[PDB]
Amino acid sequence: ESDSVEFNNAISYVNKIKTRFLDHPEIYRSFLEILHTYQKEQLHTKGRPFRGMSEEEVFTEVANLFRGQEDLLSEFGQFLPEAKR
Repeated sequence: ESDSVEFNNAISYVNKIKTRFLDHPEIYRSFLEILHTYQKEQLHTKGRPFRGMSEEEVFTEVANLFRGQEDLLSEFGQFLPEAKR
């Protein structure tokens, strides 16, 4: 992974977010907190052994984060476990 093509899809997604919410730094960060929280769910080392945040409720805040940016909400399906789709 010198050239991370899959990562570039992720980066384009993120860079676009950066720009699209360039005037609104909080939204960028609100999303980051979801993905950060999402990671604490995916790992077994977490606050409490429980299945916290399910993908659909994850997507809920993410869709809510970028309400109006359907592109981002659609590319998120590629950033997510594509194997499910």
